[PDB]
Amino acid sequence: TKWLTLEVCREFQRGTCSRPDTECKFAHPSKSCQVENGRVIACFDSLKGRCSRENCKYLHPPPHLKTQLEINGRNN
Ligand SMILES: [Zn+2]
Ligand SMILES: [Zn+2]
Repeated sequence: TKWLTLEVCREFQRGTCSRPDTECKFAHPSKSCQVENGRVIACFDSLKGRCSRENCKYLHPPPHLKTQLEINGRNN
């Protein structure tokens, strides 16, 4: 679903964002992530902390982006 999609950090994605993952407002994909230009898809199962993949294809977000996905997934 589109539930899970996040705007990627245009700076990170070109090697130049100097913000902790946990203080930047956009996603920083572990370099194995499926990024559809601008958008990564968040890990449904990681949210419930229930992911178990070593190298994931769907981003495991930091806290703030996780609650921002909880908010987004309360909006029917
Ligand atoms: Zn950034
Ligand atoms: Zn995962």
